[PDB]
Amino acid sequence: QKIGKLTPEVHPPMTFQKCSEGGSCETIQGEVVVDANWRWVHSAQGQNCYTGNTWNPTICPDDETCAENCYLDGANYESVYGVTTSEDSVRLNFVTQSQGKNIGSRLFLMSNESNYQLFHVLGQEFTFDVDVSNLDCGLNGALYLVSMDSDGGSARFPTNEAGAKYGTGYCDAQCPRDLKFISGSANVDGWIPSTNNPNTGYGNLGSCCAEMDLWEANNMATAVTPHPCDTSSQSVCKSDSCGGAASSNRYGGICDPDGCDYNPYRMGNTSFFGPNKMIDTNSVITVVTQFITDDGSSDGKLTSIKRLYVQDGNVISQSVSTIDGVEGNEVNEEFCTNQKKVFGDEDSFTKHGGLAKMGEALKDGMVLVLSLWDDYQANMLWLDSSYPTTSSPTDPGVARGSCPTTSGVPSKVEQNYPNAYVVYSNIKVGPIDSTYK
Ligand SMILES: *[C@@H]1O[C@H](CO)[C@@H](O)[C@H](O)[C@H]1NC(C)=O
Repeated sequence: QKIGKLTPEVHPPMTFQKCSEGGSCETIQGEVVVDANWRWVHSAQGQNCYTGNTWNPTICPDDETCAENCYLDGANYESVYGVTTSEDSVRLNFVTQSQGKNIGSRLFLMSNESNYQLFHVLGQEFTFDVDVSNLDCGLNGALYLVSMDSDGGSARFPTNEAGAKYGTGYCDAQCPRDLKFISGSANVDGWIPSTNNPNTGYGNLGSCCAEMDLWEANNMATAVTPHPCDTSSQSVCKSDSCGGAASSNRYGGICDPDGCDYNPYRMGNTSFFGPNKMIDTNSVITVVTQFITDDGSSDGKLTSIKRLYVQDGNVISQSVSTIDGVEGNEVNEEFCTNQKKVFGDEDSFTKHGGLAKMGEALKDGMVLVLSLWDDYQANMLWLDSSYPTTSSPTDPGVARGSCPTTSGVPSKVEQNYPNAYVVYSNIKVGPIDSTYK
């Protein structure tokens, strides 16, 4: 993609920490940018190349014809995207009405005005605060990590003039093919619109990389879920060999679309997480995620992922599983293989290399992604309700949270909770036990 400057591209700033020593963690001046797929992509003078769920064929009859003609512009962060930042905090609003309707956002955390901050968390801990008290069911405030190129994949593909500064180069473990630009190219060929999402279609190119979902949550539920791939770093896949949750053939690619997920509710403890629960979603939460390596080293093999929360002067560790026979409260090889078995779920995790392969991704730095969105594909029922709905709520793995099966319908959540928002803050990356104090 080429760059247009009808509106200047000004990143909202946000500080985070690196705890090199203990221990009074020291600041760093980051800045956040929005995924380019949320941006306006217009001709020279001056119409849209892409509208809703499709490309304009007079401007874009193919990848290069399209890419030659199309420009990516600045984002009005507060006005159109409901995105604002202050000190060490960032706010994402669900529905924003300007002169046009926007829904959610996906943001990336930079060091500079040209580079995504890479986080090397292996043998470390990543810690953050978050406010999910304003979210509700059918909504997902995700904070996660993906093996994106630090420069947005501008070096590796010459046709990408925009780079990280304009939020380019996204990938995750779904090998999404709804991205407008992938590996420099415009993703025009074989475009089909999605059957029920008006903001999305699917092209021949998908964008694959390892993804560690530290946090996918609303006030009714949460889940931490590593997704390894065969090729960890950015890779292009083609057509349905991309796999991903977004197709029928989700297990047909190089990435794990399902993950080894830990949902406190799904592992049987339904009093642990919710409004007025042990972990109170009406109050701010500190969430701690430690990545234990083979020999306690930032270059060792990843053996387990641990979860502590800090709320009201209580370091509370992750609720223990209560399902026979899935013991413990931490995602490790033992846990994941058992989890997948007792729940009759396809163990794509182990097939795509389990924790060892995730370790490889984390070893190379990863890019932090902050997002808010609703779910045309599955109505967020897999996060916060009974799933699949056909199944029995009493069968193990089925119940993920309290929400009714009738929740999560995109346009019903957009009418009921358009003003929902998530606030992430207080980001820190330092040695184990050296962030939460
Ligand atoms: C749920 O988890 C909390 C906090 O770990 C624990 O104190 C409580 O006893 C657990 N209860 C059940 C039923 O699992």
